[PDB]
Amino acid sequence: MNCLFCKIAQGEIPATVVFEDKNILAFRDIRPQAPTHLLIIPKKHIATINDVNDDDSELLANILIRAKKLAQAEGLSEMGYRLVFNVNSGGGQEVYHIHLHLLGGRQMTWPPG
Amino acid sequence: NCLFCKIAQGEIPATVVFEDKNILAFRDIRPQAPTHLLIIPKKHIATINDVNDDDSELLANILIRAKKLAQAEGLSEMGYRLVFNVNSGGGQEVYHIHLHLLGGRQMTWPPG
Ligand SMILES: [Cl-]
Ligand SMILES: [Cl-]
Ligand SMILES: [Cl-]
Ligand SMILES: [Cl-]
Ligand SMILES: [Zn+2]
Ligand SMILES: [Zn+2]
Repeated sequence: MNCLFCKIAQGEIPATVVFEDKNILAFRDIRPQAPTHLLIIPKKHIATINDVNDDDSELLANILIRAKKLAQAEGLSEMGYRLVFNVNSGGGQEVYHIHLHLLGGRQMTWPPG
Repeated sequence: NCLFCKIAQGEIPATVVFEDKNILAFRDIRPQAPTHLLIIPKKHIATINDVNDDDSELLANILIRAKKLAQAEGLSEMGYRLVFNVNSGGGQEVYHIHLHLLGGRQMTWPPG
């Protein structure tokens, strides 16, 4: 209830949508941590990676595949980019709807937080 | 000439934590967190930029295996972070795809 990303996926909160298909939505993170910072989400509400079982694992892989296609469309792939899933508070997750971060447009450094 | 192919096939030793016909997971020798695992396909794919839709089964296997390794390591609730570096600007140095699993401390923002 009151999931921010479900609200975005339902058109109830403004966002810059860069990709949509029947299952997946991608949009800009409002607090970008790199010159381009995108989020790729399932439209289905799944709280954390720990809640992805075998029946949602193809969807999760397809989020990753869409992120790599989107990185090309957005001009990030030639220089390079980083993909991040955060899981729970110790992993940095704040919104409890799974999201893949796509960060690029500068050199990404090590460690990754 | 691929370091991770050699590890996958047993030609170079590693601290292996999981192996099946498709995947190998091992401890990073320069760990950036108390838990720092690398999960690789045995199949050689050079970079995430080369992924195709026929990789969905293997990529799902890698991601689910990461979830399961996080559980066995004690990180499911404490929290953890999964990272792919893609090409030089993403921090990739070895051109065989590898998923980083990091946890056992607070992971911070930005993620590098
Ligand atoms: Cl796209
Ligand atoms: Cl085996
Ligand atoms: Cl597989
Ligand atoms: Cl395991
Ligand atoms: Zn949601
Ligand atoms: Zn290889």
